[PDB]
Amino acid sequence: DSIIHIGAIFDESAKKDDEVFRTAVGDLNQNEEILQTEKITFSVTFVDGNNPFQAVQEACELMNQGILALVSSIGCTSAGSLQSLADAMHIPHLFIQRSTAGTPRSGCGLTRSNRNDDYTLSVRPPVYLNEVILRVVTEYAWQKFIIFYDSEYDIRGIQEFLDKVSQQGMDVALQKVENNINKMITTLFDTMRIEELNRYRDTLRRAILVMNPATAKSFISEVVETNLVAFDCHWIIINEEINDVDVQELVRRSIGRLTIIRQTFPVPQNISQRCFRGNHRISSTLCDPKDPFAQNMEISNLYIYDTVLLLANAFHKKLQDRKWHSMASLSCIRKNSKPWQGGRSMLETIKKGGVNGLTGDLEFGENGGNPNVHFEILGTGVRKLGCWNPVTGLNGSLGVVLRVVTVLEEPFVMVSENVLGKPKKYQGFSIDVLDALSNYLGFNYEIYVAPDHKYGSPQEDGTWNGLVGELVFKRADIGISALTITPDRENVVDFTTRYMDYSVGVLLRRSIQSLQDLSKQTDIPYGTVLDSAVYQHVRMKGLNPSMYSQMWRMINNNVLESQAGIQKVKYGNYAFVWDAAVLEYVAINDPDCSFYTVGNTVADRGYGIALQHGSPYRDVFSQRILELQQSGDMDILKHKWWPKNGQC
Amino acid sequence: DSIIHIGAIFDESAKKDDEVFRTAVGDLNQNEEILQTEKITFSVTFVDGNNPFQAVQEACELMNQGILALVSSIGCTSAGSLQSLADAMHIPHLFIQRSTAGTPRSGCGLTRSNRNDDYTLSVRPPVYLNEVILRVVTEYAWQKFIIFYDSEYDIRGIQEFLDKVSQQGMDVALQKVENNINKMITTLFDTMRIEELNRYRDTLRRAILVMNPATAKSFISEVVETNLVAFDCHWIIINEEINDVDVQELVRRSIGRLTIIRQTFPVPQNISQRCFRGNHRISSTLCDPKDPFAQNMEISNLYIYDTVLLLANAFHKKLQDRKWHSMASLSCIRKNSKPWQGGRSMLETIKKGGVNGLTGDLEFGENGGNPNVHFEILGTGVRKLGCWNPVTGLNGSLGVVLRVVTVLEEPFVMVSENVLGKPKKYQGFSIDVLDALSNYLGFNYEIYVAPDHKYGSPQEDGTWNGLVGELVFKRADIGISALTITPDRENVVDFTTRYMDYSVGVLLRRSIQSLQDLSKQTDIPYGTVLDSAVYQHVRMKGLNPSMYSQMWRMINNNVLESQAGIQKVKYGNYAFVWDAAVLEYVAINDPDCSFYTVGNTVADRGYGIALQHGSPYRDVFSQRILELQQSGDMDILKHKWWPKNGQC
Repeated sequence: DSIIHIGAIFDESAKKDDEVFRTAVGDLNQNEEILQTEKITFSVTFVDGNNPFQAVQEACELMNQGILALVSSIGCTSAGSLQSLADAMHIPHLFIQRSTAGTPRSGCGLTRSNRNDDYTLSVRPPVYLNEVILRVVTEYAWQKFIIFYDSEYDIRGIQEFLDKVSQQGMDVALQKVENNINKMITTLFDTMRIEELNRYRDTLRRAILVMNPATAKSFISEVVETNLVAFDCHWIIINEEINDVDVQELVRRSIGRLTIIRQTFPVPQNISQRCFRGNHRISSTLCDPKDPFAQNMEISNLYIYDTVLLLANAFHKKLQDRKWHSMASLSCIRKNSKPWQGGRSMLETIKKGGVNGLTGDLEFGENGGNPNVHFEILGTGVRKLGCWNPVTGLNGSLGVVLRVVTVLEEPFVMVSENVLGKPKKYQGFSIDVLDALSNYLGFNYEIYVAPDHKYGSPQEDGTWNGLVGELVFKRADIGISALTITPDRENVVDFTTRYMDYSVGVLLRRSIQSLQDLSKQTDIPYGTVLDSAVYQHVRMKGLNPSMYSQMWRMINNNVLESQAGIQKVKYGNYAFVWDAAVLEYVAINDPDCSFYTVGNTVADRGYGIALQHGSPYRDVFSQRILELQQSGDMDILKHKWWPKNGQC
Repeated sequence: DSIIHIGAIFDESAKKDDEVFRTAVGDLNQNEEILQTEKITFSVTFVDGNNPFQAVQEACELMNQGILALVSSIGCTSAGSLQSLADAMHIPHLFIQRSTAGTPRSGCGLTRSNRNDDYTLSVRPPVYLNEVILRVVTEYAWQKFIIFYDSEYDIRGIQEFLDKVSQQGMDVALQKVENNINKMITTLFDTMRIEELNRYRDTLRRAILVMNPATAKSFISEVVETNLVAFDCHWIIINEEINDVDVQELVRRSIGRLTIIRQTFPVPQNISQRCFRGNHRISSTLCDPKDPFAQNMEISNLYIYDTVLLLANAFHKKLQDRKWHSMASLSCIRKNSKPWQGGRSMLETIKKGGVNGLTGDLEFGENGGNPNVHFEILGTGVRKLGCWNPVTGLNGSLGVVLRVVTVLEEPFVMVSENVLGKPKKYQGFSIDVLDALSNYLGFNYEIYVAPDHKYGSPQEDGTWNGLVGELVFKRADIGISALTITPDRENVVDFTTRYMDYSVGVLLRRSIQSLQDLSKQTDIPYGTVLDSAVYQHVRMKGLNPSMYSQMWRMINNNVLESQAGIQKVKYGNYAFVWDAAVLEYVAINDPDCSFYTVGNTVADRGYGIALQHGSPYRDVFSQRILELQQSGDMDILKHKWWPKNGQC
């Protein structure tokens, strides 16, 4: 004989809320401490969340069955109808808001009729998206950015945030991400001229993604493939429901800096205390983070569980104090439709209840809404940067001299000053990268050139020469130059991150437009320094498995050493293969502007900073090189010596 | 015996929809051509638009009464419940959307369950606000603007427009106008620094008001009083329901350029054809634009009228073809709830109906929505600039030599060049205003100075001297100088618009901060040119009814003529009263930067352009002077000679 019967109305896509609803029911019927001798029965109905009248009709049939409370897991479309019906029939309505397809939640904005008592309790906490996103952009001190939302977001969710940022003078644009992304980026190309397009690419340097993880994944991958974003972009993704499978896929798909903000549930750490809240035992499928279901649980599943646990404890108190109110068979829209007599007392019991659950500590304020909410902050691998909750706000914030061996190369390392009676000064891109590390890390340095001016080749003795050899023999601490990171060099010295990509380019005389064009004509013969790295590099590619075979066939007579190639293209018919960045500087700073550079191969290797093997600074230097890249300052220093302004 | 019974559900603030509903009922019962022998009865219910369950419950009681169709005049809050209920009971639902407090309409975004037939007909046309506002900003070629909406607008109404403008690279900010405006502008002052504030004032030069006329009136008056906007601002107000009383109050309260876009109803012009649509006679209170009620009719009142007229014609056809379907007593949420058998045929009849009404031609498309909508475009007095409708789109778009007499005055009219063997050239602010008129109007001119260098004083003979006298004797056509518009001069010559305000200022030597400070101390004695205009002007104010009395008491010994005042302040203790704009130029272009100017009285009179009495160009010249003011180009020319950059 059942005296406890609860109601459930579910949107059709809430199958997981039903499964956890039933399992929470079974778990409480096994708990002998709560409702020791009385069983809980239920009536579950699935309805179309887009039909508020269907939701009412099926809710009345549950009330006609006779229930103590109505739990609904449905969207804001039918929440207005279920909130006002509950007030009319005096049935406690534990409302769990579901967003469509995992999109970010927006407050229902219900402006519900306050003439009558509010019989609806919002189990889920308030949507603080505008508050959290405001703290993040204030910490990062953003001033111009664009906010993306998918086709399912309710932008009134940011109607306060758009006012706060407009009070603070920020250039904030919005933009819906269509359900057809490939067409959308393709569409942008037609509307905007080439001159206009750069502003969009520049704006996307700081963007905020308010969208479900699915569109977050596709939209990040789509822009990266179309190279609208670069290694300096900083995107913020915020959504309440973003599981770890999405986090790894977002980080794997994205370049640059990415900040993720999602809701977290403060739950015990111990393995024993993970499936126990006091003496209550939880089914392993929901509390064990090593079970596949628990990892695939929706956030709504957690609040469905803690709802039933709170209902049982609200029922347990009412029986103990002997103030119980039996269910009634209520009728809607009848001549004698009468409210549930015991609704008002049942409501006051539930509203003052509190439980420990999967969501954490569930409780209700005086307004009838759950006040507990916690967001974690992730950042790029990926790691936790801090916490946020609406009570504590934001938590977790978001010179020794070293021997430097160089090799002269314009514009990386050059002699800027050499006046009789003064110490030798240097300048260049490699020097500027060294100064930024010296300026931030707070180390000083003394720079000397390799005795033979060589980058370094392995000798038969087993001792390296050139710049690398100096670091082998501990004659220097750091090696700064146009040094490409090679496997051989990594064996003897330890490298940091690449601070720029090294490509093989060709110098032409004022018709060729690429190495491909270069590798198929014979009007202009071409070569590169004999037996040098670039000589071998074009050879090794040609020999083993479609231009490197036709490039090696030609160079293999037409070869030369050192600068002679630059002059050969100047006063002769010849295309010079060499480092593209060195050639690029040559063609830019040509006193007669007689050259242009093509090529720019896919960069197998890139420039690096070598330290003597086992250096304790490699890790920290790699950090600051990464930061200058992911902040764009490299693009400031690259423009100093490689300006595309138009001198030539 | 009644066989025609219709239903009505109204939001409580739809009293005017009920009154016109009943009067439309009486008007059709008098029409002997339509429903010749059968009367129409009705059941009207007023409900809270914020309670969708109350709307259903009271709708079921109307269906239980037995009705052929349900007309509802309510907001989108309860429209979802009434659209799906109608589909379930097969009751044709003529839905009229009401916005809250006259705020701009937004589409209900209902994503209504399409599994079943849609028994709801939207009597009101679709919301084309994003389309109309996009055409207006494209015509005006705006590139940076801010969009204001009141607390009642549903910004998803502009979710497409924000994407189109972001595709087009425009700097578009949004900003809700709080219901407390005085606090809001006061609040802005605290948040933003003085340097930041100018950007907001500069952005408001082009703003769009998407709000009800009430907040439009207060918000325009509030910014003008706080001088956040100036004579060059261009604001666009768009709303579907903006009656003429609002239009005149908006124009009276606003400065600058104002464009108003509102819905218009193409109705016959003739007095006879205003209250007749074929043989149908309309009550005078609704069709007569000279009746006070008809002028105070809501837009929803017009669609309530044409709804009943369409229902009667839909009923008239069904009786004539002998296909009628009698009403049924239907029950909601019952064991045997059954749909109205005759609903499907009644729906198809209504959907293919068409009537001439107050709204114009009412008809329905295949989607079940009214396709007819027309917007008019007003602009500043106020006049109609064009029309817009979604089918035709936008309609209505949005050198003889003259003798010029001048008077030398820096920096208005100055000799720029006077080299032996060349004609005399001139420069200055007054000249630049003349060149802009000569450049646009396409007239040429020859400039000569008044023989005596005088602006002009009335002689005893009755013949003016100076610059005015030349225009009296038709010796010149236009008078360009630092000429203030005086009543005496208006008597003999005709003036155009003021192209700048003339104020009385004081020159000080590097402590006084205003004429008020100036008019209360005696440490520094002060005067202005004897018996000149400024001498009299300070006198006349002092004599009749609090500083002009203390100013006249002092100057009344300390007076001087021409430049002597400037030198007196330079090499002596003395404050010089004179034209503030002439003094301002003097203090700016001081070779030793020894002066500053205070004062800037309220300008009773301002500079003007005089023409010989009865000139046919005064009107057109006044136009181009107005345009340069209301476009800001005067602020470009004023800065040429009065730059606040900081030379001194």
